[PDB]
Formats: sequence, structure tokens, C-alpha cells
Amino acid sequence: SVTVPNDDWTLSSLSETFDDGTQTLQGELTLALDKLAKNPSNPQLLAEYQSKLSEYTLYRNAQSNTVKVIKDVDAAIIQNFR
Amino acid sequence: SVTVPNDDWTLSSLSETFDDGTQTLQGELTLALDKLAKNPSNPQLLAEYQSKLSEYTLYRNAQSNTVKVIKDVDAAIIQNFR
Amino acid sequence: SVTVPNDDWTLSSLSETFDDGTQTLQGELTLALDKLAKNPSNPQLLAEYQSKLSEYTLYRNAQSNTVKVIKDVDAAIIQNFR
Amino acid sequence: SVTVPNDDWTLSSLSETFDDGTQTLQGELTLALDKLAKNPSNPQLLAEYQSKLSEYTLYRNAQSNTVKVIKDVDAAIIQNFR
Amino acid sequence: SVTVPNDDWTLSSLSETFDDGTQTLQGELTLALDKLAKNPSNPQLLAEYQSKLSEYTLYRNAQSNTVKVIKDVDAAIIQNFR
Amino acid sequence: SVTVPNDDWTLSSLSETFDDGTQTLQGELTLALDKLAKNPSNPQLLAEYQSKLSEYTLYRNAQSNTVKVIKDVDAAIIQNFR
Amino acid sequence: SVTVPNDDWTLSSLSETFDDGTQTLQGELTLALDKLAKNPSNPQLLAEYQSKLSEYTLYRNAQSNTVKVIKDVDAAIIQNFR
Amino acid sequence: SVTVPNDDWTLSSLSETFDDGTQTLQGELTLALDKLAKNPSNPQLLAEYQSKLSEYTLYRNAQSNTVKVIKDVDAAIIQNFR
Amino acid sequence: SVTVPNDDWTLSSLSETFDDGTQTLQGELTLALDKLAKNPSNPQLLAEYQSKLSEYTLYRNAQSNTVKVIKDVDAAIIQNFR
Amino acid sequence: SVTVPNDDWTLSSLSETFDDGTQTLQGELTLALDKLAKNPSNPQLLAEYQSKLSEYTLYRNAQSNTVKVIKDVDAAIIQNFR
Amino acid sequence: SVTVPNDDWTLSSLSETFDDGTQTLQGELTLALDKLAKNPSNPQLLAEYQSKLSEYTLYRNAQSNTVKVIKDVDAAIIQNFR
Amino acid sequence: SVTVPNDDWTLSSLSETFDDGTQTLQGELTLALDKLAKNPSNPQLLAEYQSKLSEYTLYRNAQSNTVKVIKDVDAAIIQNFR
Amino acid sequence: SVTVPNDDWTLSSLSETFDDGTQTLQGELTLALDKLAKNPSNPQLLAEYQSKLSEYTLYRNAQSNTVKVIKDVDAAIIQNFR
Amino acid sequence: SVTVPNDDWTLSSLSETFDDGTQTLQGELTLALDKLAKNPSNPQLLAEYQSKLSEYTLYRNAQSNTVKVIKDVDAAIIQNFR
Amino acid sequence: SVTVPNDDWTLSSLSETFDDGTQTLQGELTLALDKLAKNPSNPQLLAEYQSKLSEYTLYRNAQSNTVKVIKDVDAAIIQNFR
Amino acid sequence: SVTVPNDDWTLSSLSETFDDGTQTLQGELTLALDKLAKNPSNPQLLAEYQSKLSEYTLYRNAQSNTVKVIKDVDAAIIQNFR
Amino acid sequence: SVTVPNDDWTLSSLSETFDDGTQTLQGELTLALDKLAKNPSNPQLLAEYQSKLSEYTLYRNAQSNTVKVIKDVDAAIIQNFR
Amino acid sequence: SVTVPNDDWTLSSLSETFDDGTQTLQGELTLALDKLAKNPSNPQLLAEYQSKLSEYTLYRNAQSNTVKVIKDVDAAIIQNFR
Amino acid sequence: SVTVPNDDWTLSSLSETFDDGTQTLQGELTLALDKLAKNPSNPQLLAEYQSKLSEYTLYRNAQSNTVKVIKDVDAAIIQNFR
Amino acid sequence: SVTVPNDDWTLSSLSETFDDGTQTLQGELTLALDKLAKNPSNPQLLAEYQSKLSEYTLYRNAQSNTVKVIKDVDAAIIQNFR
Amino acid sequence: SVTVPNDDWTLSSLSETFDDGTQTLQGELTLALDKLAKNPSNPQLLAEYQSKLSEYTLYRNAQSNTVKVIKDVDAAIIQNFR
Amino acid sequence: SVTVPNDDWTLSSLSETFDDGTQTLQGELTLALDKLAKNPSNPQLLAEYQSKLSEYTLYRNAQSNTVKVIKDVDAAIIQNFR
Amino acid sequence: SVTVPNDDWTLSSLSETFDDGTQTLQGELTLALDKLAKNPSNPQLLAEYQSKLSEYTLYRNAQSNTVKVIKDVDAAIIQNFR
Repeated sequence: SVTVPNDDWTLSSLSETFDDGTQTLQGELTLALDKLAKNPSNPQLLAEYQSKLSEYTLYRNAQSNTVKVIKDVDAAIIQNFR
Repeated sequence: SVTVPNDDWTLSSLSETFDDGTQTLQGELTLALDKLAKNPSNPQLLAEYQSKLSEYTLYRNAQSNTVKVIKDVDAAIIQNFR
Repeated sequence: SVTVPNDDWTLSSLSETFDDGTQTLQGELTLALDKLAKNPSNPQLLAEYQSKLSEYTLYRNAQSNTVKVIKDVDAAIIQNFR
Repeated sequence: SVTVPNDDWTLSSLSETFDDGTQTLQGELTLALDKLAKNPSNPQLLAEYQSKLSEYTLYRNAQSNTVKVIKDVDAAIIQNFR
Repeated sequence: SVTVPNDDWTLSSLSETFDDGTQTLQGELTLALDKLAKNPSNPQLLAEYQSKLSEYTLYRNAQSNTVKVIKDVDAAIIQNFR
Repeated sequence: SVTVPNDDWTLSSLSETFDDGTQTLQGELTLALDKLAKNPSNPQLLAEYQSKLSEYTLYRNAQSNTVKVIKDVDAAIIQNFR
Repeated sequence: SVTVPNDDWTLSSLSETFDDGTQTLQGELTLALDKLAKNPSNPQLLAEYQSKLSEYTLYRNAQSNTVKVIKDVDAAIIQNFR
Repeated sequence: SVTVPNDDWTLSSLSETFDDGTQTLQGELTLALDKLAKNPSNPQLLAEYQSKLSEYTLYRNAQSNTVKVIKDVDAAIIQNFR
Repeated sequence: SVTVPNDDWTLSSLSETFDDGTQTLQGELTLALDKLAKNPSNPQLLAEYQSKLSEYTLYRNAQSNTVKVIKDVDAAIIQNFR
Repeated sequence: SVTVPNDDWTLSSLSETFDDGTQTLQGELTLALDKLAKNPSNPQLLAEYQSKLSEYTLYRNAQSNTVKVIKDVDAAIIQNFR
Repeated sequence: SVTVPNDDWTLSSLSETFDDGTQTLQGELTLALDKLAKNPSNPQLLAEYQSKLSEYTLYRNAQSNTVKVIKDVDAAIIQNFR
Repeated sequence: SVTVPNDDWTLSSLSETFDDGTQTLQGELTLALDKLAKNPSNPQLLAEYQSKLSEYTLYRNAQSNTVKVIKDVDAAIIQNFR
Repeated sequence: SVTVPNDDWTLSSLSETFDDGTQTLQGELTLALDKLAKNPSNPQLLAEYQSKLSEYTLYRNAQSNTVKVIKDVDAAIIQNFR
Repeated sequence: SVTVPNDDWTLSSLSETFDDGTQTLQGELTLALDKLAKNPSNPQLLAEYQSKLSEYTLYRNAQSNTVKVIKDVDAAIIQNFR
Repeated sequence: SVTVPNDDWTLSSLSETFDDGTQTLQGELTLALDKLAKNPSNPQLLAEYQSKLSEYTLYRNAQSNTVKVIKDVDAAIIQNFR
Repeated sequence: SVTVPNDDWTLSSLSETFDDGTQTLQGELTLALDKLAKNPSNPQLLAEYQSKLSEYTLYRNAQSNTVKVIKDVDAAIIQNFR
Repeated sequence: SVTVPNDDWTLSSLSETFDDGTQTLQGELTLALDKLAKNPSNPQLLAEYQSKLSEYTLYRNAQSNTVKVIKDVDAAIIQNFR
Repeated sequence: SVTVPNDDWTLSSLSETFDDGTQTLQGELTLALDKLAKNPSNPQLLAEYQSKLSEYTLYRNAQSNTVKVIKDVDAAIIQNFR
Repeated sequence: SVTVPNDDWTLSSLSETFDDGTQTLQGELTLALDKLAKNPSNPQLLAEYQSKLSEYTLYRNAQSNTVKVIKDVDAAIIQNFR
Repeated sequence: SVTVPNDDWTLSSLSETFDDGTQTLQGELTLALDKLAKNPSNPQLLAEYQSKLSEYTLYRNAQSNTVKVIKDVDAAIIQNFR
Repeated sequence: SVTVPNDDWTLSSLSETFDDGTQTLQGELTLALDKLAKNPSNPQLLAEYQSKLSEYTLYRNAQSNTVKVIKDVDAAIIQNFR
Repeated sequence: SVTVPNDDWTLSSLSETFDDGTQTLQGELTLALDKLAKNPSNPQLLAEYQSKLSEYTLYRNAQSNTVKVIKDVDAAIIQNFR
Repeated sequence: SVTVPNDDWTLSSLSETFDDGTQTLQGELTLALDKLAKNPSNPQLLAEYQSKLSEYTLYRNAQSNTVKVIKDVDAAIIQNFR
């Protein structure tokens, strides 16, 4: 489940890399969201939820931008076939 | 009625999570509001009403912000389709 | 007609508590005032009338101050709604 | 004329709840005010008038603050539409 | 009304897939919009309306991007005829 | 004067939906504003005026945000023509 | 010239209520003051004058306090417009 | 000089509505202020002056808050042009 | 002034189709713009102006994109003459 | 029924903490108020009643201010979600 | 030197109104104070001095309160500029 | 100095339309600002100044947004030349 | 050493007015007190001493009350600064 | 030193307008403050000082709010350059 | 050590103005207090001490209120920086 | 042990000033009281005792009033901190 | 300096047509830019500058696109020489 | 548990830094809150509670603002990927 | 049963301090009152009764004033929580 | 235990400064309160107790206001982080 | 140092135009900032500083937006080279 | 340690300018705070402390707002890089 | 570690330039963040932290935008290879 600029990997492999490399964060975010839905008035809970949510959004954006850039590169090389 | 960063859930599922995870609070707030409308002069009643109202506002704001952030993330990923 | 710092009572309930808890005193004061208006020269009558009148004034002042303080507390809590 | 945090009610419904839940108090206050305007020298009358007036002011303030808070919440959610 | 990367389907078939696969959501959004136009002050109503509207916008954007990408692919293949 | 996510409606139709679905509220607000301009010292009048004004502002904001979002969606689809 | 916590009255209406509800007392006080200015040595005259003057002062104070409290309530509600 | 939530009115129209709907009150306040400046020792004069002054302040505050709220709504709609 | 994918029409015919099919909207927008230039403070006026302006921009963009696409198709066919 | 700045508690928990931590005081105040309503002329009784009433008002104010401050903090953190 | 709720006056104009509308009273008070400082034992002199002094204090208090209230109103309107 | 979605007008024509359609308002605002700079303590003056200033800001914002949107449309059409 | 309700005087000026306006009386009282301390048995001496002493006490009381009242007025105006 | 919504003026011009249009008031306030620092016990002096100070604060607040609003408008227009 | 609403002064300058403008009064009060502490039985001494003490309290209150008001104005202007 | 309205002194310093400035009087009063308790029938003794007792009461009252006034001034200034 | 699809014109002729047909606009833009560089705080100035700048950018883009398209056409015809 | 602008840390690391760097303060606040809930009448207790509560609110606000700013920076950098 | 300005005491503790620190005096007063009710003609008895009664009244007043002042201080600190 | 506007101190440090800088006063007040609870009839004792109590209240108020102001400043700076 | 849409100028020339056309304003802002850093309590100083700072921010924003727009235009023309 | 809108300075330079330009004020405030912590009962001390504290708060707020505004301007220019 | 538009450098070289040219600022920010996490209540600390944080965000944004622009230029040149 690793990725190297060498002979073999793929885009779905990059997405799986982004998912698995940041996995426990998703479970922590799930748990924090549950606790928040229980009682939305505990400050420490709110701070942890904010941190986790921000990190999750950053992860999603980074993954999507990386996939987009790599697809653009590949489509650029393909066109040079002819 | 649970939500996990896994294969399947949705925004309306998040709203329903926020609603059901904090449900008895809404009934308590209803009852306290009724009692308050009966006699607006009992201090204990006022304190309980204040606590419940504050918690309710916090819940609404948290739910709305979470929905907004997730929609922003999704709209960000969609645009990277092309 | 009792009052407890618990779920339900009101200001008018406090006034009624002050009135009913000190009731026979009011009838005694009425009777003494009548007798005094009959013949204002009996010393024992004067002493009893003085005692009853003083106690009545004390009761009125205490009731009014208590009502005022409780209303102030309630108006203080209400403002903290927002 | 009841209100529940469920599918349907409105702000005017909250105001009507505050009005109807505390209705006989308004008639009592009217009657006491009339009697007071007749003869402003009866202590029991004054005590009852004070109690009723205080309770009425508390009711007005509580209703107004509740309406304000709910409107603030609604305007907060609306802005998250976009 | 299904679509598979096999011998037969079309672009309009993709649009119909997007429409029919997300159909009840459109009726729910219609109903919520109607209720909102009735009384724009119920928080639960606002939350449901926000969720449905966000999901609808996401659906429209995804459908349009998918159609665009597939048309681009087809126009790319056509040009390689000669 | 109804609107459904089906073959035919328009933006002006949405605005007319918002206007007609909340119509009697506008007349009530007019009447309350007139009465207020007559004598700005009746508490019940003030409470009703506050409720109606708040609801009116909420309606305006919701209508404007909905129109904005739908126009954004339409302009997004149009650009995918080419 | 009556006042009820219902749709219509005003502050000046409250002042007129206090004035008209206690009217004959003012004429009696005028007459007693005149007689007193004639001969300030009749005990019965002095007692009646004392009673009337005390009642008049009580009426003025009660009216002023009521007007003040109602104005405070109204100014409190007005501020919650925004 | 009337105002209706219909096709045509303006902010200055609202201010003129507040002014003209409460006009005789301003003349009465002028006259009472003049009389007060003549002899500041007549109780009835003082009570009428207090009532009129309080009502005038309430009118000013209500007018200003209404204008502010409507301007806020209009500036909110304008921004949604783009 | 109709257009069909059949033997005869032209690009200017498409532009005229877009213009005439959406004509009354242009007059309504003119009138609304005039009224707005008169008094830029009527909320209903602002909402109608926003709706009309948005629809007009959408119409312009759609017309331009359609003309562009058809010209591209025609220039593609012409080149295949040789 | 304890509260710690750690993973879990809530606003209603703070109110219950204030109530239960100062409980016997409320019963003592009830008893003293009853005795006072019996005979409002015993100095020791008056002193004890004054002490208890003052302490009760202090407790109410402190609880309300604490709840208000914590709600403000929580609403501040929530807004930083986005 | 008159003042009307119309287009033009000012606070200093109100103070000058209070001063000039009650002017001869100030000279009378000066003369009475001088005579009193001459011989503080003439009863008629004492009565006139008491009347004038009381009226003067009333005038000062009324002027100051009026100025304060009007300044408060003006500062309230100014803040609604933005 | 009129503008119609027909053969001929321009952006500067739109700006001149906004200026001339709302012209007397600018003179009124000038006069009110002058009077305010004279004596900043007349409530009616303050209310009129607030109304005029708010309307002026609304006019400026609306004009600027309209110009921006039309320029965006024109720049969109220009790019479709090629 | 005169005092007028005009632009300039002070409290110490009032005290000096009371002292100097009644000055020869103080010397006469001194002389009479000396003579009395010589031989306390001359009736005419006693009558003159009684008259002078009474007038002196009246002067002191009047001066002190006037100073107190003026200080109260000034402290009342000062507080209205804010 | 005048300002008109026409081709040329500036923010500093608005500040200078506020300063020069209310200039003699500043000198009067200086003189009154000096006199007050001399002898803080003359009632007329106190009343004039209160009036001038209140008017000065109103002027400062109005000037600052106007400058703020105009700067906001200008910064809004600037951003629409692109 | 003078102060003018012109380019340069400060709060401490206002305090020093209040101190130096009323300086000899402080020395006189010191001397009178010393004499009073010597023999608290001379009426003239008591009258002078009362006058000086009253004037001193008035000076302190006026200075403090002026400083407070000016600080409030300055803090109001500062916030309008942004 | 002196006190001056300058940089440093305190309330206890004022009390000590009152005590030490009138010290020998206290010893004289002690001695006179002792002698009086010995033989309460010597006229000269009675006159001296009366004089000393009166002066002592005057001293106590003056000290207490001065302390009260200064504390009031200080508490007034403190509140103007905010 | 005119251009017609007839026997004679050129690309530089098209550029000169674009320049001369829109000439006064360039001078107006120069003047407005100068005035803006003088004082960047006049709203009318900002609006005119925005309009002129937008129109100038549109003109540049249109000219460049037209030149590009005509050059492409000419280069297309040239290649068909052989 | 330290954080440095170097190769490795995260948002949750910043939150944990804020929590652990200010830890004993939270326990002290817990203890003080408990003691306060016991007896809300000890001044030293109140002062310590006020200090701790203020510091806690400051800590929460600072942590939240820092997290928000860093997330904004990160989301800014991510977008520059393409 | 001692009280120190240190970590722990309360208002009721102050009342108990006043009661227990002066306890034997109450028993002595009881005994003296009994003896007086037996035979109200013994001079020594009367003197002792007068002394004890005076001391008791002083104790009550001092206790009440101390409690009042401390409650005022505590309520002052509480309000500074926010 | 000193505090300087330099690199390091805190709010609790300010409270400790207020406590330790005024420490012996607290012990003196304790001792005086004890003595007073012993015998509430010694005038010198009463004067010392009054002085100490007044100074203590002043100290508490000053400390609380200073802490409040500094917390307000800090919370103001924190918000400017973003 | 002038700029005209004619044969020769550049971007740095535009920046220098913005700098030199608004130069004295920068020196005035420097001087005002220095004076403010000296004594931040002079209202006139604060008003001038606010005006200058606002104008400076407006100038910076306008310059930056103009440079951005012109660079965009130039980069648009360059791409049409081929 | 000076700052000019010229080639070189920075934000920390602005903060240092605010600190050093107002430096002696900080030492004076330190000294006054120390003296106040010694004896909180000297009026002159209280007045000086109030003045210094107010000026310090003003300085902090002004510095923070200036830094915020300049950072906003810089972040605005940076974004126009692309 | 320098960079010049000459024969050799790279993007990572630009990032390293941005990092090393602003290095001590990062250490200062680290230290300030640590101190802040210690005690979030020192104003000078808060001001320094705000300045450093703002400068850091500006640096990050500038670096990212520069890298983005240079990459865009390079990708533009590469495409012109063919």
C-alpha cells in the first residue's frame, strides 16, 4: 500500500495511500462527532472536534489536488503519442 | 442512524444524527418553555430554561457549521473531476 | 399554600404565603382597632393595639422586601438569556 | 396553541404561547390596576398589585429575549445556505 | 434505466440515470421549499432545507461534470478516425 | 404558482413562490406597522411587531439566498456546454 | 377611559386612568385646603385634610412609578428589534 | 403617506410615516415643555410631561431601529446580485 | 423566427431566436432598472431586480456558448472538404 | 454530579452542580421563610433570614454568570469551525 | 428662544429655554436670600424663601433630567448610522 | 439618459443612469450633512441624516455591483470570439 | 460680596454672604454675652441676650440648610454628565 | 470647505467639515471647562458644561461613524475593479 | 497647564487641570481640617469646614466623570479604525 | 500624623488625625467623669463635665461624617475605572 | 480610417480603427486615473474610474481577439495557394 | 508535546500544546468552582474564581484563533498546488 | 466559630460570630427583663436593664450593617465576572 | 511578587499583588472585628472598625475593577489575531 | 511621472504614479502616527489618524487592483500572439 | 525606532514604535499601581491611577487595531500576485 | 542560498530562500507561542504574538504565490517546445 515513482502504481493507489496513511484520524473524528452530537457544550470536546475537522478537510483537499495534477500529467504524456 | 467516514452516509444523515443524538434535550426544552410560559417567576425554572436554551443554540450552530463544511469539501472534490 | 425552592411557585404565591401565615394577627388587629375606636382610654387595650400594629407593619415591610429581592433575582437571570 | 421543537411552529406562535400561557394573570393585573386607581391606600391591594406587576414585567422580558434568541439562530442557519 | 460500460447506452441515458437515481430527494426538496415559503422561522425546517439544497447542488454539479468528461472523451475518439 | 424540480419553472417563479407563500404575513406586518406608528407604547403591539418584523427579515434572506444558489447552479451548468 | 392589557392603550391613557379613577378625591382635597386656609384651628378639619393629603401623595407616587415601569418595559422590547 | 410591503416605498417614507403617525404627540410635548419651563412645580404638569417625554423617546428608538433593520435587509439583498 | 435542424437556418437566426424567445424579460428588466435608479431602497424591488438580472446574464451566456459551439461544428465540417 | 475541565460534562451539569453543592442552604431558607411568615418580629429570626436570603441571591447570580460565560466561550469556538 | 420638535434647535437651546422661562423666579430668590441673610427671624420671609428655594431645586433637576434624556436619544440614533 | 437592452448604450451610460435617477437625494444628503455639521444634537435632523446616508450607501453598492456584473458578461462574450 | 444666580459665585461665597449680611448682630451678641457673664441678674439684659441668641441660632441653621441644599443640587447635576 | 456628492472631495475633507461646522462649540466648551476647573460649585456653570460636553461627544461619534461608513463604501467599490 | 479642544492635550492633562484650577481650595481644606481636629466645637469653623468639604467632593466627582466620558469617547473612536 | 490633600494619606490616617488632634480633651473628660462618679453634686464639676461631654460627642460625629464622605468619594472614583 | 470588407484594408488598419473609434474614452480614463492618484477617497470618482477601466479592458480584449481571428483566416487562405 | 515550525507537527498537536501548557490552571479552576458552589459568599474565593475564569476564557479564545489562522494558511497553500 | 479574611467562611458564619461572641449578654438581658417584669420600681434594676438593652440594640445594628456591607461587596465582585 | 508592564506577569499575579500589598490591613480588620464582636459599645473601637471596613471594601472594588479591565484588554487583543 | 494610454509607459510607472500622486498624505500619516504613539488620548488626533489611515488603505488597495487588472490584460494579449 | 511609509519597516517595528513612543506612561502606571496596592484610599492617587489606566487601555487598543489593519492590507496585496 | 535570474536556481531553491531569509522570525514565533501557552494573560505578550503570527502568515502566502507563479511560467514555456 506504498507508492513510489517507479515502475508500478496507479491513481486509485494514490487515493488508497491518502486514505490509509490518515486512518486513525477518521475514527477519532467519528468518535468526536458522536460525542458532539451527544452534548454540544463541552469546550474541550469542541476544540478537539475543530482540530479534527480542519485536519480532515485539509486531507481531502490535498488528496483531490494531487490526483488532479497527476491525471493532468498523464493526459499530457498520452497526447504526445502522436 | 450512525455515521462513519466509510462507504455510505449523506448530509441529511448528518442532520438526522445531530437531531437524534440530541433529542431528549429538545423535549426537556419544550417542557421548560411551557412551564415558563405558565409562571415566569420561579428562579430554578429560569436557570433550567437558560441552560437548555443555551445548549439548544449551541447544537443548532454546530450542526449548521458541520453541514456547511462538509458541503464545501464535497463541492471542492466535484470540481476536480475536470 | 406552601412555598419551597423547588420546581413550582410564584411571586403571588409568596404574597399569599405572607398573608395566610399571618392571618389571625390581622383579625386580632381589626378587633383591637375597633375596641380602640370605641374607647381610647384603656391602657391594656392600648398596649395590645401597639403590639399588634407594630407586628403588622413589620410583616408588611418584610413581605415587600422579599418580593422585591426575588423579582430582582429573576430579572437578573432573564437578562442572561442573551 | 402548543409549541414543540418538531416540524412546524413559528415565531408568532411563540409569542402567542407566551400570551395564552399567561392570560389570567393579565386579567388579574387589569382588575388590580383598576382597584388601585380607585383607592391607592389599601395595603393588601398594593401588595397584590406589586406582585402582579413584577410578574408581568418578567413575562414580557422573557418572551422578548426568547424571540430574539430564536430569530438569531434562524438568521444564523439561513446564512449557511451559501 | 441502468448504465454499464458495455455495448449500449448514451449521454441522455447518463442524465436520466442521474435524475432517476436521485428522485425522492427532489420531491423532498420541493416539499421543504414549500414549507419554508410558508413560515421561514422553524429551525428544524431550516436545517432540513439546507441539507436538501446542498445535496441537490452537489448532484447537479456532479451530473454536469460527468456529462462533460464523457463528451470530451467521445470527441477525442472521433477525431482519431482520420 | 407552485414549483417542482420538473420540466418547467424559473427564477421569477421562485421569487413569486416566496412572495405568495408568505403573503398574509406581509399584510399583518403592514397593519402592525401602522398601529405602531399610531402609538408606540403598547407592549402587546410591540411584541407582535417584533415577531412579524423578524419573520419578514428571515423570509427576505431565505428567498435571496435560494435565488442566488440556483443562479449559481445554472451558470455552472451553462459553462459546461463547451 | 378604561385600560386593559389588550390590543390598544397608551401611557397617557394610564395617566388619565389614574386621574379619573381618583377624581372626587381631588375636589375634596381642594375644598378641605380652602377651608384650612380659612381657619387653621379646627381639629376635624385638620384630620380630614391630613387624610386627603396623604392619599393624594400616595396616588401621585403610584401613578409615577407605574408609568416609569411600563416605559422601561417598552424600551426594553424596542431594543430587541435588532 | 402610507407604507405597504408592495411595489413602492422607501426609507425616507418610513421615517415620514413614523413622524406623521405620531404628530400631535410632538405638539403636546412642545406645549408641556413650555409650561414646564414656566413653572416647574405643578404635579399634574410633571406627570403629563413625564408621560409625553417617555413616549417620545420610545418613538425615536423604534423608528431608528426599524430603519436600521430595513437598511440591513436591503444591503443583504444587494450583495446577492453577484 | 423558429429554428429546426433541417434544411435552412443560420447563426444570426439562432441569435434572433435567443433574443425573441426571451423578450418580455428584457422589458421587465428595463422597467425594474429604471425603478431601481429612482429609489434604491425598496426590498421587493431589489428582489425582482436581482432575479431579472440573474436570468438576463444566464440568457446571454447560454446564447453565446451555443453560437460558439455551432460555429466550431461548422468550421470542423468545412475543413473536411479537402 | 461533579464537574471537571476534562472530556465530559455540560451546561445543565453546571447548573446541577450549583444546585446540589448549595442544597441544605435552600432548605434552611425555606424553613426560615416559613417561620418569618409566622411571626415577623423575632430579631434572631430576622438576622438568620437576612443572611440566608443574601447568600441565596449571591448563589443565583454566580450560577447565572458562570453559565453565561461558558456559553459565550462555546459559541465562540463553534464559529471558528469555518 | 422657543423650542419646537421641528427642523432646528439644540441642547444649549433647551438649557436656555429652561433658564429664560424661569427667570424672574431667580431674581426673587436672590432678593429673598439677601433679605434672609439680613435678618433670619421673619416668618413670612422664611416661608417665601422656602417656596422659592424648593421651586429652584425642582427647576434645576427637571432641566438636567431633560437634557440627559435628549442626549441619550441622540446618542442612540447616532449609533444606528452603521 | 435612459437605458434599454437594445441596440445602443454603455457602461458609463449605466453609471449616469444611477447618478441621475437618484439626484435630488444627493442634494438632500448634502443639505442634511451641512445642518448636522452645524448642530449635531437635533433628533429629527439625526433621523433624516441616517435615512439619507443609508439610502446613499445602498445606491452606491447597487450601482457598483450592476456595473461589475455587466462587465463580467461582456468579457465573457468577448472571449467566445475565438 | 453679593451673590446672584448668574455666571459666577460659589458655596464659600454663600457662607460669606450669610456671615457678612449678619455681622453687627454677632458683635451685639458678643457684648451681651460679656455683660451677662458679668451680672446674670438684669432682666433687660436677659431679654436682649435671649433675642440675640435666638436670632443667631436661626441664622446658623438657615445658612447650613441653604449650603446643604445647593450642594445637593450641584451633585445632582454633576451625575448627569454621564 | 464645503462637501457635495459631486466630482471632488475626500475623507479628510469630511473630517474638516465636521470640525469647522462645529467650531465655536469647541471654544465654548474650552471656556466652560476652564471655569469649571476654577470653581466646581456653580449650578448654571454645571448645566452649561453638561450641555456642551454632551454635544461634543455626539459630534465626535457622528463624525467617526460617517467616516467609517464612507470608507466601507469606497473599499466596497474598489474590490469590484476585478 | 491649560486645555483646549485642539491638536494636543491628554487625559492626565485634564486631571492636572482639575487639580491646579482648584488648588488653594485644597490648602484651605487642609487648614480647616487641622483646626477642626484641634477643637471640634467652633460653629464658624464647622460651617467653613462643611463648605470646603462639600466643594471638594463636588470637584472630585466632576473630574472623575469628565475623565470617564472622554475615555469613553476615545475608545469609541478607536474601534472605528476597523 | 498630619494629613494633606497630596500624594499620600489614608482613611485610618484621618481617624488618627481626629484622635490625636483632640487628645488632651479625652484625658480631661476621663478625669472629669471619674470625679463625677465620686460626688455627683458639685456644680462646677457638672458644668465642666457637660462641656467636655458635648465637645466629645461633636468630635465623634464630625470624624464619622468626614470618614463617610471621603469613602463615598473614593467609591465614586473607583466605579469610573470602567 | 474606416474599414470595409472590400478591396483594400489591413490588420494595422483594424488596430487603428479600434484605437480611433474609442479615443475620447482613453483621455477620460487618463484624467480619471490622474484624479484618482490625487485623492483615492471620492466615491463618484471611484465609480467613474471603475466604469472607464472596465470599458478599456473590454476594448483591448476585443481588438486583440479580432486581430487574431483575421490573421488566422488569412493564414488559412495562404496555405491553400498550394 | 512541544511544537516548532520545523518538519513535523500538526493542528491537534497545537491543541494539545494549548491544553498541556495550561493544565494546573484547569485543576485550580475546578477546585475554585467546587468551593464556590459550596458557599458563594467568601470574597477571597470570589476574587480567585474571577481571575481563574477570566484566564480560562482567554486561553480558549487564543487557542481557537490560533488553530483557525493556521488552518487558513494551510488551506491557502493547498490551493496553490494547481 | 472564628472568622478570618482567608480562604473559608460565609455570611451565616458572620452572623453566628456576632451571636456567639455576644452571648452571655443575651442571657443577662433575659434575666433582667424577667426581673423588671416582676417589679418595675427598683432603680438599680432599671439602670442595669437600660445598659443591657442599649448594648443589645447596638449589637443588632452592627451585625446587620456588617452583613449588608459584605453582601454588597460580594455582589459587586460577582458582576465583574462578565 | 511585584508586577511591571514588561515581559512577564499574569492576572493571578495582579490579584496576589493586591492581596499582599494590603495584608496587615486584613489582620487589623480581623482583630477589630473580633473586639467588636466582644463588646459593641466602645466608640474608639467603632471608629477604627469603620475605617478598616471602608478601606477593605475600597481595596476589593479596586482589585476587581482592575482585573476586569485588564481581562477586557487581553480579550480585545486576542480577537485581532484574525 | 505622468501616465497616458499612449505609446510608452509601464507597470512600475503606474505604481510610481500611485505613489507620487499621493505623497503628502504619507508624510501626514507618518506625523500623525508619531503623535499618536506619543499620547493616544487626544480626540482630534484620533480623528485625523483614522481619516489618514483609511485613505492610505484605500490607496493601497486601488493601486494593487489596478496593477493586477493591467497585468491580466497584458497577459491576455500576449497569448494571442499564437 | 521611527517608522515612515517608505522603503523599509515592519509590523514588529510598528509594535515597537507603539511601545517606545509611550514608555514613561508605563512606568508611571507601574508606580501608581504599586502605591494603590499599598493604600487604596487616597483620592488623588485614585484619580491618577484612573487616568493612567484609561490611557494605557487606549494605547493597547490603538496599537492592536493598527497592526490588524496593516496586516489586512498586506494580505490583500499578496493575493494580487496571481 | 541566494537566488538570481541567471543560469542556475530552482523552485526548491526559492522555497529555501523564503525559509532562510525569514528564519529568526520563526524562532521568535516559537518562543512567543510557548510563553503564550504558559500564561495567556500578558498584554505585551499578546501584542508580540499577534505581530509575529501575522508576519508568519504573510510570509507563507507570499512564498506560495511566488512558487505558483514561477511554476506557471515554466509550464508555459515548456508547452512552446512544440
